[PDB]
This record gives sequence, C-alpha cells and structure tokens, in this order.
Amino acid sequence: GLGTARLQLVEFSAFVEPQRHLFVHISQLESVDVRQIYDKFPEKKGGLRELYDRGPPHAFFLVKFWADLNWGFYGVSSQYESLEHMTLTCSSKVCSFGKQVVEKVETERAQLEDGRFVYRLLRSPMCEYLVNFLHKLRQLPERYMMNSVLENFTILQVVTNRDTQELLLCTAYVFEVSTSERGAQHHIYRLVR
Repeated sequence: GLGTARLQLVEFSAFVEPQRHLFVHISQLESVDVRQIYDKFPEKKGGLRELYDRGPPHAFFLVKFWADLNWGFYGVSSQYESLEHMTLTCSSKVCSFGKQVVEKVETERAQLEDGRFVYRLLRSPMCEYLVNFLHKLRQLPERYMMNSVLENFTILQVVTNRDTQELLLCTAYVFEVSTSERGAQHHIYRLVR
C-alpha cells in the first residue's frame, strides 16, 4: 500500500457536499522512474528532485487519479496510522505548470485507537484556488479538453515527523478525468530511480 514501516495512508477523499460526491477516493506495486515527473514540480528546490535526493527513496510514491467530475462545502479528508506515537506535519503543495501556487501546512497529533495510532485530518476545506479551478474545469465541453488542461496540474504531499523533521511519506499526485460512465479510479506506484 501507500506507506512505509513507520506510517501508512489509510483513507484519502476529496469531495463536495450540499450525500456527498467524491472526486477521488482512496481507501486502504509497480514502479515509476521519478525522472519521468521532475518537470511537473518546482525546482523549489524543496520540491521533488531535492527531496528525493535526500531520501529515503522508499518513502516516495506516485498516485495517478482518474477523477469523477460529474456532479456547497468542498473538503479534503486524510487518515494515516502507525504503531508509534508521533505528531505529524502534512504539507500539500498544488502546482500549475511546474510552479507552486498553493502550499497548505497542517499538523496532527496521534490518537490512540484499537491498538494503534491514527492521524485524522478530516474535512479540511479545499483551497479556493482548487475550488475555482474545478468550477472552470467543469465548464469544458469535452473530456479530452479537461485532460489537456490537467496535464499541467499536480499535487505534492510531504508528511514529516514534526518533532524530528524526518520525512515519513512523500506522495506525488497526477490527474485525468474519468469518462462519465467509468467511475473514479486510482493507481499507486512506487517512485524509483
């Protein structure tokens, strides 16, 4: 799954409510060469290339989403777990044409539950950049046109141990829109080099 010995992603949804509509949903491996995606993120250099250099490599994952854009409050919910008690820092960086346009930093302390520690970042309001972007994208008359536009938009999430600043998970997200009949889908890849 998306995870290491220390921390695993358990759930990730992005949605809109008035029952909710999920754009993408992961509820919990082939590899991809990270060089194939260097150009979709800033040379911040805090961005992808720099992080990967400093490792470790097994903490780095690529998720490819086929979103359901076929549908208020817009939210993002994430849930992780581990066997160690930590405080997590979760940074989410939205990029457009290789430049960072949003950075969102949240922290979450472990919550003991059924024998392990869960970290629940539930119903964060989606950044308005993205809410506005989705409403425009929703205007396009053809799915192929939405995919042209989305080729340029990516998200980079970095989850570190807040007290030690050790990187625990780094996840690159890329996006296409699914057809009106095929639901949402995702595939998770290990990033290697």
